[PDB]
Amino acid sequence: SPQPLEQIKLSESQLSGRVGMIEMDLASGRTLTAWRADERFPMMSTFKVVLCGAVLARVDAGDEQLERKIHYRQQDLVDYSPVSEKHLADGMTVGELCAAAITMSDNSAANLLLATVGGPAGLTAFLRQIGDNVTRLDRWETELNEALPGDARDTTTPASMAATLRKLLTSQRLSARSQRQLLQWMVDDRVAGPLIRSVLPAGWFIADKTGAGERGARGIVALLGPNNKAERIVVIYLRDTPASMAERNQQIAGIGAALIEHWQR
Ligand SMILES: OC[C@H]1O[C@H](O[C@H]2[C@H](O)[C@@H](O)[C@H](OCCCCCCC3CCCCC3)O[C@@H]2CO)[C@H](O)[C@@H](O)[C@@H]1O
Ligand SMILES: *C(=O)CCN[C@@H](C(=O)O)[C@](C)(COC(=O)CCCCC(=O)O)S(=O)O
Repeated sequence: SPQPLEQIKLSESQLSGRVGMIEMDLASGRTLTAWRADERFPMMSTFKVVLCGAVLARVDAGDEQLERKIHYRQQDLVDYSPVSEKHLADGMTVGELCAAAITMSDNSAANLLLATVGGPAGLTAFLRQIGDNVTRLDRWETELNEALPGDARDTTTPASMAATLRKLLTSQRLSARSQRQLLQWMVDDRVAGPLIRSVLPAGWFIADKTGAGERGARGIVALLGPNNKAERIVVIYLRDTPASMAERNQQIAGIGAALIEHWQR
């Protein structure tokens, strides 16, 4: 592979799309690689990590319990509810809902959680409270990943998302247990985690949430590092490419390969 920046550029050439990318030390926030890092990209399902950060902030404040069982109706369900459609009779706990949203990208679970934090407006206000003045959620599942050209709704920037993830995982805004829980949900991703492990060299840690949307939108927020450590946050978003899902996956994996081959920077 070429250097990470060379590879990011190649990916834009080969996709005819914009790529946005931050590589950041998790412990310190040192920015290593930044490409279009202040440009907007649709969050798509990556917003689910931020969502559960807001849920955990409520748990810490004593305003929520991960144990609390939520009962819901079939008419409440939206497209893509692999876990939540199985629990119409018995409900799901708030913690189960976050696990389903993050690890399975269950959309009804995400909407159920979104209501508890005050909807898109409430989650945006939470972002503002933790010092993210850029990221915004405007819509519910499943309309939020429409990715219309020039539309600022439901967007983040690579720099904002990486900073926000670092705040939630490491900054003591969340309690120790909550930080540990958010991390474990990302480790437990079933959508992309096992697939990424299968192509990663032995010794590399991965935790992640992925997203996809219209007009080629694609993304991943991840923790990655050698020696089985979550050394760096890596945020990659793609937009406005007509490429197949497979090619968008391969290009993101290519940026990953470049990082792996040239890790010491
Ligand atoms: O010399 C470094 C390594 O080079 C190769 O590893 C390859 C691997 O065989 C391939 O499957 C992967 O593809 C990249 C897969 C990355 C998966 C997604 C990455 C995510 C992670 C975080 C967010 C951004 C994208 O590249 C590496 C580096 O060339 C060798 O196979 C391996 O033995 C060696 O240790
Ligand atoms: C989040 O990014 C959801 C993206 N797409 C879903 C949507 O609600 O629009 C749908 C329902 C597909 O969802 C999945 O296949 C579950 C994984 C989503 C994340 C990923 O692909 O990595 S729609 O068909 O686009």
